[PDB]
Amino acid sequence: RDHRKIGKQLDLYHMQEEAPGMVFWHNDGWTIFRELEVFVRSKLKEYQYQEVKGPFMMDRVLWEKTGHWDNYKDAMFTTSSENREYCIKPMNCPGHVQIFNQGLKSYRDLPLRMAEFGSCHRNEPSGALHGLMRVRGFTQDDAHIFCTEEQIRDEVNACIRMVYDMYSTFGFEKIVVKLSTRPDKRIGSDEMWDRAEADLAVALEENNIPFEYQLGEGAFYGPKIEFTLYDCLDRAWQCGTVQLDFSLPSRLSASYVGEDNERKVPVMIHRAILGSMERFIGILTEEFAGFFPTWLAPVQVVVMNITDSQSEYVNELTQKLQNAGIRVKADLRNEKIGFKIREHTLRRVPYMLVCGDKEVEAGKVAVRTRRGKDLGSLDVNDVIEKLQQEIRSRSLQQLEE
Amino acid sequence: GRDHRKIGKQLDLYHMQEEAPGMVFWHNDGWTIFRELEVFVRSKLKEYQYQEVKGPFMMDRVLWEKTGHWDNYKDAMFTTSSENREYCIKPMNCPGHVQIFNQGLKSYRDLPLRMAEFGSCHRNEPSGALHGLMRVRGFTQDDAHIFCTEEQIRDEVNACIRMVYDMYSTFGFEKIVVKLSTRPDKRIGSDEMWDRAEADLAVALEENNIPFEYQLGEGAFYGPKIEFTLYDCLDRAWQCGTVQLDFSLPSRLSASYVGEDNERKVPVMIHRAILGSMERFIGILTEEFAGFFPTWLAPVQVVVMNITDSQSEYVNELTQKLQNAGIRVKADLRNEKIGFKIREHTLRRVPYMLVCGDKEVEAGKVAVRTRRGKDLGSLDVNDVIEKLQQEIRSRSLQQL
Ligand SMILES: [Zn+2]
Ligand SMILES: [Zn+2]
Repeated sequence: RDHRKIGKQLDLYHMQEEAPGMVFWHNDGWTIFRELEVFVRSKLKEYQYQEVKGPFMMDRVLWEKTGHWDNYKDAMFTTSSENREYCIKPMNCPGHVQIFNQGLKSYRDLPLRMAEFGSCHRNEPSGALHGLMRVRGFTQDDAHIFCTEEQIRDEVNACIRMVYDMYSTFGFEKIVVKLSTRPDKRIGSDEMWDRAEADLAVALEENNIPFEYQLGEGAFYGPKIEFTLYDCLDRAWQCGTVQLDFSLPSRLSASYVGEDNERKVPVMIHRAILGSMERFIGILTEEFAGFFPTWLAPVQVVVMNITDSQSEYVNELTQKLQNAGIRVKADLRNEKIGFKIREHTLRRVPYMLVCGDKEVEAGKVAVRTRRGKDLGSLDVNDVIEKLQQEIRSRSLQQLEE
Repeated sequence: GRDHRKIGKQLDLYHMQEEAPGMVFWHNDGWTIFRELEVFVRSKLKEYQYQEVKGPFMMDRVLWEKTGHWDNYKDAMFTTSSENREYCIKPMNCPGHVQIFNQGLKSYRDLPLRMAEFGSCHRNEPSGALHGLMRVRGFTQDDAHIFCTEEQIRDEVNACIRMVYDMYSTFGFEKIVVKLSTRPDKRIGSDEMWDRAEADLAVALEENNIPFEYQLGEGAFYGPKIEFTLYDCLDRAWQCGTVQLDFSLPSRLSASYVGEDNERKVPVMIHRAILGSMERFIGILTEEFAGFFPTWLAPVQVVVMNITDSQSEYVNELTQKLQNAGIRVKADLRNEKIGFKIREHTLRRVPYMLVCGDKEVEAGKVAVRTRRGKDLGSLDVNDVIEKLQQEIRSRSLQQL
């Protein structure tokens, strides 16, 4: 269950000292990453999110206006050009306000929900680095909701729904929740904080989610909910955040026209569910011990022959699976069937499709899993329909037989 | 009237600010086009047997000195510091791909190894030289590297050529001009090495009946290159494609593989990009089509609409059916009159707009019209989804 060990064995990624804390994603690892993105994108569509992309760097002068400069200055990478200093972004929030700022916005356009797989950089010390968990270059599944004060409650409700929806896809059911309240150094009135803390509380209570208050641990710009998941070893992983913000929009001149035809500043909600996606792949690697569910598996099916005699049956079967949209390889090497099954079991291939004479003659295929389960001979088109359904639904379970 | 800057504003594709010179903020609809272009490149990566990888945003200056590009790229690179060490923000993906190749023992059976990346790169060039999307600082090339033997060079260049013409034809670019750049004064390798490398490129083009002009002395110091230049509907030249041989970077970065005789051989590297900067290519396409993007590229492909409040439920069923077929669709159930709605999506270049009246609901049909302002009449629901699916999935330049 060591993601560094498993990552090296399965050839997912590597790290080296010429680029501390930044991942070289190999083909198979990048396949896992991309499928994770596809999954998040399907959630973004279902929950009515835009997807944008911002630039990697921005003038220090703009970062000075955010309210984050003094707190982040030591953690940012900077770079110079033509007497101007640029910060490499450690967060996507200011960039999203820049996009919001183009074109006149109305009350009609709110809530405006804006997501991004934004590659951010944080200059942490080198000794603090550790595989995929603590990295310098990271991609959060971050997003921002711009809304009215009256809309906050419904939008936190949706965020909450989206969090438990996404976590239960990977088999994470034990979730611990903390609501962090007003710090000592903060902005805004006491009744603004009363309302904001009440909206987060009521939203959790409306969904029958237990939580503990964390006194004085909120950010200066608003209160937050944090979600901590537990893996199959019962280890805690803080991942999710819903963070209200009454500072950044006004700080970066964000506005919209209300029903009463008056200029109003929108409330901002920061939300990430998985958190750092590099880290989350690390968490999944250890949760599953390298046995990634079929939909995430780099190679989903390996088709193999017993002898040279079945090679063209394997080729046709392999082409059928390519056409069905399945990540498939053909193992036509001059090796024993047991040697082929052992190698791909160790590579954690979900399904091995074995083709002997009896399978060829009947128009069938013998299905073996990486767990060692023999599901017997099955009709080829029936196996493909069942493989598709497993992938389509993102099931944790392999087929029954 | 085909300025990408104007169309990009009108269709809400992107913007740029002085706070981030030459670096694009992709809005929802612009980013949709970018990602579809990415989907298209990936289908070609699969067809032409490419791996896809992702490398780090920066690496140590000490490594960039060992590549041999330091003296040439010194002024063109963004640099940053951390813990008494200097890191260069990457202007290209070539070293990083070799670092991936250096992991795990490679043999002759692994070659040719083809490694692609949508690599986010940065170049520090004067702000006066920036022009919309055509010349930017933050760019994303459809870059790839092929690691192969000396004998395999001829076949991989052939594959690169095929991939270039295949991809340009998808967007309607048929006028292609080709240049072969030869040995400069300051260079690497023996004379017989350049005799092989130039001949490899020249013979590959000659065998394909591709006429080219020699561009004498204008190659890199580490090998010759082919350059591909396409022409838009206004007959403007855009250099996009490059196929560059490299007999230097592998050796200098300790790239090796176990040959057929069980001894360490250094592989040769083919650098290749087809679209080039994808921000720039999006720019070229925006102008080529004047915002009337082919349906597969269009940010919003279909908009379903009700004549009055009565049809509300029928629009939602039709929208869902379209969404199940894999079509980027938006229901428009506002209360602003029919012509008002049509006008708005017409001006945003939505390929198809589906009006739903009483005669259409009872008959089980839909009234289709185009962004051009052309009536296709009342047609069957399921036959329209079939027609759109073929148009989208085949990546047709033509509409119905
Ligand atoms: Zn944020
Ligand atoms: Zn290159």
